[PDB]
Amino acid sequence: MTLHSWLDRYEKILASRGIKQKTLINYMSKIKAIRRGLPDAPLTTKEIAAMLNGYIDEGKAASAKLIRSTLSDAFREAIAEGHITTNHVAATRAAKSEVRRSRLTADEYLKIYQAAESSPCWLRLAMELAVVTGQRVGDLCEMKWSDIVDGYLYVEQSKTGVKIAIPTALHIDALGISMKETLDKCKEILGGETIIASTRREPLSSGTVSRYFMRARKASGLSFEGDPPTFHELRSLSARLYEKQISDKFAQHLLGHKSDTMASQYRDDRGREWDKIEIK
DNA sequence: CAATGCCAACTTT
DNA sequence: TTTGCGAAGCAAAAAAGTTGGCATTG
Repeated sequence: MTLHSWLDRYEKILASRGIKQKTLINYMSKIKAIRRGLPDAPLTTKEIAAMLNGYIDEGKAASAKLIRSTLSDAFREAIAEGHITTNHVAATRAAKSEVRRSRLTADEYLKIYQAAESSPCWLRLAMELAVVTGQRVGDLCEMKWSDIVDGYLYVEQSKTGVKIAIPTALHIDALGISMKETLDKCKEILGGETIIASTRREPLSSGTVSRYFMRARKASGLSFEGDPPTFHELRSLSARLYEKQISDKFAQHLLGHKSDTMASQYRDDRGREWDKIEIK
């Protein structure tokens, strides 16, 4: 067939698998990129690497590696239904990508927290909850008061299905955060069905929280190496503090893994220990 | 205005 | 992260999070 017409067949395939909405979207976007990037011909290995290197060229290595993967799978499916016989993607180079996002430190957190003094109250409250519970923003915006029962905040992580009970008697010492104290302030000051509500006592979207955290960051005027820290970085911050304040085991469970494997990268400092000397 | 949601195109977990 | 394939560790699969730009409405 033609690449395009086959991409259409491939996505209908993908539409199955049991994939979640967001996942499908991620895949669709990689397929849409392939379109713009390649002709409609039938059959190119160099034609393919031409596209990929075009991404690695402008520093979008992550995308390159993700596209390459999707292209290759589309090809294996084509070879299966018998349309092609060679996976000209296999003969291509798997691009190397390193996380550019820098980790956030306890001190940096305090500065962003102050800089957030110019933001709605839910921001700072969202920041405290994020660090004391080590949960993903996506879940934090789901927490309803009905989820708290007898000193425990029940959480069924959306991304993994993992189910955990977080004790409210919790608190982070290095930062002076008491979960019960934070929760109270959340009930009073915000007052919504969700523990994290908007100015209009309505449910917030992870996207917004992220975004306001980002504003406050710039507002703090802090400098970072590589891509700046984002709201998700509080998850890792949470882990790394709790590791020291309690134990690696504890931090693992709080974060929530299926594996029961204490591998974890949230515990990694990713160089923040090192102090790169300026040059005033 | 300013707070928010939505679509998109990237990067992370 | 989690799974997969091969049996130690990366590559790939699945499902987020990040944030600019446009549009909407208190």
